[PDB]
Amino acid sequence: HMSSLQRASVSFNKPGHIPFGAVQGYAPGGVPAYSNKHDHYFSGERNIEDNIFFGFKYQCVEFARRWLLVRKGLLLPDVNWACHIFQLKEVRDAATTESFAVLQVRNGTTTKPEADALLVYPSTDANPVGHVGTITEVGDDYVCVADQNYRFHKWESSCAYKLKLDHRDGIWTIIDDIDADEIEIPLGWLTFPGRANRPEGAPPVALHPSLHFKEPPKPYLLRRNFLPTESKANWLDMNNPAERLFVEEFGMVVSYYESNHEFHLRCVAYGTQLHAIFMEATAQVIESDEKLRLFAIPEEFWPRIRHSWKYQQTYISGRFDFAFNNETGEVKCFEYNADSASTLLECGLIQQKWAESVGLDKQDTRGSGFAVERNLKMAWANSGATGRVHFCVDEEREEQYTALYCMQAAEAVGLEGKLCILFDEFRFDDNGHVVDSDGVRVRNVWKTWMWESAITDYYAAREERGENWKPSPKDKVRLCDLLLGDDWEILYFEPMWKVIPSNKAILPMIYHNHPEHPAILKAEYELTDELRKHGYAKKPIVNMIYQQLFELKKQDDYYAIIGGWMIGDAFSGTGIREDKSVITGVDSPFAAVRIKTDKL
Ligand SMILES: [Br-]
Ligand SMILES: [Cl-]
Ligand SMILES: [Cl-]
Ligand SMILES: [Cl-]
Ligand SMILES: [Cl-]
Ligand SMILES: [Cl-]
Repeated sequence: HMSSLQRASVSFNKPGHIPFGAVQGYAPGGVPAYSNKHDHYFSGERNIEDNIFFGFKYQCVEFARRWLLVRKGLLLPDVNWACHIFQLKEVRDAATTESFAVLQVRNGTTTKPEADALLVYPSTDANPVGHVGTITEVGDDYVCVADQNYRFHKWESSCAYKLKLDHRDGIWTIIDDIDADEIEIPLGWLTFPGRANRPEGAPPVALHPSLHFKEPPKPYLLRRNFLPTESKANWLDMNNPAERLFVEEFGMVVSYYESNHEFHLRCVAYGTQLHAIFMEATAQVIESDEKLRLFAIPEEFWPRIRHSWKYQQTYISGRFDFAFNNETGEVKCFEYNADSASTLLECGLIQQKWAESVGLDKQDTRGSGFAVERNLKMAWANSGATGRVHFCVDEEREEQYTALYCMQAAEAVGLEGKLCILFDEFRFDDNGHVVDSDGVRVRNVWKTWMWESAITDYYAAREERGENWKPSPKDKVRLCDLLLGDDWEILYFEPMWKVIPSNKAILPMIYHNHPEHPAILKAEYELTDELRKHGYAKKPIVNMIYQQLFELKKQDDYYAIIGGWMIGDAFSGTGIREDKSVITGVDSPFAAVRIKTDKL
């Protein structure tokens, strides 16, 4: 049956991927494998039951640990990377806690692999953490693997996939060549000699209490002053235009913020959790007329904004503004600026190149925007944009270096980019479609231009041209033609619906829906007695909302506000702007954040 969509509606819930948390299937013994959504996802959420830390929701080591517990009654110890499992000489018995000797068997030897063994993939460029799975079965020319975070389909059988097992000249080699442009060969597998499987349908064992999870340390975000002895004089590459424009706008004992890992996890979980919460509320807003009114969206744009919502469920960037209190441990989110990507480059790149220009870069501390570029290539990869992408900005260096930084990411995943300052790149063709000067019809637009500016330019265009108007090649292309043209299937990065979560009117909605959430401040459409007592700010819609206040603590006399980035659908990094009096966007210093990693 029928569809008006000519180009297919896009989304981040891809085909051949079931949603986060859904069961893909069961390993022999009834061990559930859960979907991690897609292969770059990180929930930041621990899986814990009766004080037993199984691992991170749903990453690969988590399935191994849970599986080994259910299947052989053994507790897999803590390991930084999946690949480090292959160097393990012993695991623990869940009851006695005593050590249990494992046997490392290597791939590509005269030893045939066997079932109920932990298969381990090595560390490599495009899989730098490695991987672990479970051999469930072994045939004459294949093995079967059960795992998490490799394939995201619904399991047909009792394993995620089969893998080739080569046998030549008396040597057995498991090869993973499913995708033959990314062939992979596991180190080998661990076996557990003398420990029989538990009877299928047996209940889960209970663990010795001394094997409970240790409460992790408190999150901290500490301002520190550095003693640099190895300084680089000129550090930003002027050949990379993004770095060049940035230097052209501003200029080339020092200071920074240091977080521990736990603070970083809290941001990943809180940010990811808030993203879902904002999106949910957006659906509420979209399906309600009364609310579209409340958000000051003119009624003439309701069908188009609803189109946007149904058609394009993909997006590239958004930023939460957090405050963090070291004493109380509280993170609180003010605002989700989900439609202007301001300071992506600072957080994504400049921050790290600054650390490298002083000696702050080490093995033990990692820049808080490490994942931005990888998650930004993924964002484009799964965005749904194919073919050319026009990057449209104003005559301001900030927007250009932002655009270019994204264009790089886009181009790295095979999308053709074209940077467009103002609108003289574009012409109307014979049939009234917007085209670029190579004669290519506009398909995908990334932009800094805001939708409110577009709506305003629209109503001007109406008066200045008349309602009877229809475009022709003699007509010049305005902002509204590019964003609010007759072509509604153009993919926009940041889609029109993105104004909804950025509107403060959504704040009471997300409070009412999820008051329990520790990052959410109380917000109302009308002033309550509760708020008169706790403190409040009267914040407008273009009437107004009332939002709880939150003490903003100082360090070395600096106030700090934290920017948390959603790139595509993955929380991807933090950045801090800093001021002794008032943090005021560009005019305030960017501070670099370093995460102190888990040295066991
Ligand atoms: Br039993
Ligand atoms: Cl298409
Ligand atoms: Cl994990
Ligand atoms: Cl390795
Ligand atoms: Cl409508
Ligand atoms: Cl006020």
